[PDB]
Amino acid sequence: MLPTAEEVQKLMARYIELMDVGDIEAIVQMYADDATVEAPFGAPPIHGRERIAYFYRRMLGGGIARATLTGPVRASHNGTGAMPFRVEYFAMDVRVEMRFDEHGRIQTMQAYWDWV
Repeated sequence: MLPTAEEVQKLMARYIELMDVGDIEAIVQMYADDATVEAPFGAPPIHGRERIAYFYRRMLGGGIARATLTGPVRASHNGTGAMPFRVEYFAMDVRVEMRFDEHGRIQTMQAYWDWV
């Protein structure tokens, strides 16, 4: 019932694809109704699709130039995966961990941030 390591690799690759073109609505679509986003990890957690959109509206909603992987997408056999990327508007480096539910949607996301 959980996404395979291969499905996780395609889901996380799709995430980067949409971040890089500033596709807010399609990113929010990847989240489960009651998902949690901890980005940056340590800041107040974001609960539910409406508030998670505010975060992507805040991150992409004035426009983005590019977002690109800086290493392999790593997937578990447990419906989770991890990938490092760099965003550009200005610049920031991000290490993201995602857990998927049995429907292929993001239940939880943690992003570790680094200043460029």
